[PDB]
Amino acid sequence: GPGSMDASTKKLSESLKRIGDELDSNMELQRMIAAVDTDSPREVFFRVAADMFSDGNFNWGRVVALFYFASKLVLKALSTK
Amino acid sequence: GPGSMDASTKKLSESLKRIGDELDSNMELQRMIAAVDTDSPREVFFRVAADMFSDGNFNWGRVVALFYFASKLVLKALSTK
Repeated sequence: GPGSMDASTKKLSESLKRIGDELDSNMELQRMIAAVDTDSPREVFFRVAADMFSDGNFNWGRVVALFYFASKLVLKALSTK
Repeated sequence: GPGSMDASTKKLSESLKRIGDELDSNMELQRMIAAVDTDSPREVFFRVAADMFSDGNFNWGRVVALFYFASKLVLKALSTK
């Protein structure tokens, strides 16, 4: 926890670290995403992925955004057998 | 959004689509990273990447920002033609 040698580099890292934590701490996304129908979690997710690939949209650094989203849905269902 | 039937599912997907695209529009963030001293930009990145692996910690949703930033920073500097 307590450590500081490159206060200028640590400062940039601090701002980015908060964005990552806030991304996961975004209660609005947690509830909206938590509302994904429980009788077909794979179908609702297949629609998001299918529409993204169907329109030919593939921006950079967005595929990884899908990895956390896909990671959260599979783990959420894996922790609630 | 040409063609639709489950506007509730498409709207949820739209939120995820807007988070990735809207972030790409955050010019302020781009300016902060663009301030990395020209003296070998990989040096300031090595400081953050080294610390992330140095303590053995890996918070969920941090790697996404590291791949999005590391991948976006290397291609940006590699696109010098």
